Amino acid sequence: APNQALLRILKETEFKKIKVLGSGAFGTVYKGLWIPEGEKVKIPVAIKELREATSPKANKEILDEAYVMASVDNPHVCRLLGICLTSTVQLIMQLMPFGCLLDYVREHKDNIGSQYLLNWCVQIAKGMNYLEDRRLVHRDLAARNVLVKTPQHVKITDFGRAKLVPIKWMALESILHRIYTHQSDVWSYGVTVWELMTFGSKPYDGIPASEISSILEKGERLPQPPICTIDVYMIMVKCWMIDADSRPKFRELIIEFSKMARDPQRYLVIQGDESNFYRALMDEEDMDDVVDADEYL
Ligand SMILES: O=C(Nc1cccc(Oc2ccc(Nc3ncnc4ccn(CCOCCO)c34)cc2Cl)c1)NC1CCCCC1
Repeated sequence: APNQALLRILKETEFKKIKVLGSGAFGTVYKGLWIPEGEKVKIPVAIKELREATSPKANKEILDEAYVMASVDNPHVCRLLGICLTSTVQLIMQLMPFGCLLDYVREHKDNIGSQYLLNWCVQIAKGMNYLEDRRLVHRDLAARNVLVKTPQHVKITDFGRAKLVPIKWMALESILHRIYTHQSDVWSYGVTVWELMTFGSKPYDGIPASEISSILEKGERLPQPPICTIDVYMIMVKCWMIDADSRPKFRELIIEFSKMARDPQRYLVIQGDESNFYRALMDEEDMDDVVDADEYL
């Protein structure tokens, strides 16, 4: 019953980190180029440099986690290309050339049609469903954690620890009791959808973060986006039910949004219905022999 995922273990001098992209709970993400030695190719990558393990046991478990990442294989979830076994271990993935979905929707709010919005809702759901099938809880699904490979193709990234705060994305039970499950991921998925449908509005803006639990327990939720019919909005609301087992399963969300993506005009009302990150690749870097990690592998 074998697992023949290939783990590449690479020296860091085969990479040039161009710039920092961001930081999170487990360390720092760079934009870089993989230039495998004795070749004529520069491959666009992201490199996450993990902070130092605080104990021998936790250092070991970085490798268990990398074991899990290298076996993740779905078109809508990021895929480990390799690691560098420096004292602080580096994770190498393919660069998604359009950056994160949150920035993409904000910039292009006048040029995104119902078809694209609904499709992304589908693909993200396919990615979460895959992660559920693998028993992996994401814990931080939000639009900033969805990446745009092409406008027609998005991936979930930065999923949580395999073996175990964004308050305004968290299920009620996660806020109160620190319970994270696939059904709490469904809650966050609903918020991610709301972000997309508002072209990147900040959820519960103005409401302090320390009032969120109280607001939720009292029955308040994110308001209907202007472009949403009550049909799409009801799917969101169902993800935000206090009873976790009453929420849609991701596999149901794949179906619902796929149905809607047949007649997107029925479901989203956008006028004239019928990347800053990309441009930085065009400008802020040497671009001679660049080639996708698709072509090379
Ligand atoms: O660390 C993990 N898990 C984990 C799981 C998956 C990925 C992952 O690493 C990455 C995460 C995010 C990104 N980013 C991007 N990738 C690609 N193209 C772009 C373009 C803009 N970005 C930046 C915007 O990305 C949005 C997210 O910030 C990109 C890159 C990498 Cl390599 C770490 N588990 C630890 C648990 C505790 C013990 C140690 C392991």
